[PDB]
Amino acid sequence: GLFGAIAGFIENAWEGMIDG
Repeated sequence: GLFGAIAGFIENAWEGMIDG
């Protein structure tokens, strides 16, 4: 269930690493 929630974290783990 966590590994599936990561996707939700990508919104921060991504957008963050994207800085934009």
